[PDB]
Amino acid sequence: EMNPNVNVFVPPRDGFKSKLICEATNFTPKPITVSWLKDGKLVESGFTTDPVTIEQTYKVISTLTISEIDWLNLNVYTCRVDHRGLTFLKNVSSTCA
Amino acid sequence: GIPAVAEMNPNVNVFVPPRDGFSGPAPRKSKLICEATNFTPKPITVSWLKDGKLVESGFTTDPVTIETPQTYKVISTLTISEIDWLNLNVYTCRVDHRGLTFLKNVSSTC
Repeated sequence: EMNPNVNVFVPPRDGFKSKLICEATNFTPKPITVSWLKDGKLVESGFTTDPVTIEQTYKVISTLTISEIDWLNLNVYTCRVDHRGLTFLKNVSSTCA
Repeated sequence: GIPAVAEMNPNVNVFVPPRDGFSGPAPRKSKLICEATNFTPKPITVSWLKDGKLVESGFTTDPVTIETPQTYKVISTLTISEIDWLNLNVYTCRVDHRGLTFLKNVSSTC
């Protein structure tokens, strides 16, 4: 068993709606889930998760639509990944504040 | 062959590591993700530049995929070094579509 790396990629330092992209990589076996939180609260809509692909290990990406003003206002976003009975949380926010 | 019915330019966006986005043993690495969207016809080329120089390794461009005039999307992922990122190197996703070039540039600076 290999648990995923969980990384989130964010809009540029010098500005943009846009997306947060959560990637879970280097995992096996296949079953995995991805969800999102915003300021610690469940996100109910506005994200899509792509088909899992082979990189044997696998990769999946999920994309959350976000607004620029919420990003600049230092809202904290979390990608939640579940794999093999573990839960992983990766938090991100705007660097330029 | 079946002809494409429309001509639409790509939108190009790049996604970057957050400030705590570098991992693994030193020297640490991360990634940039380029996405080109909303284009047709399907053929497209993605290239990466670092300070204007073509990057010839360390990236993977996924197959172009479908997203009413059908449009397409492509994702490319470049491995980057923390040292280069913090040295303020400028990275460019260069997208060529139907003879036109569209760039998106990023760096670590605020």
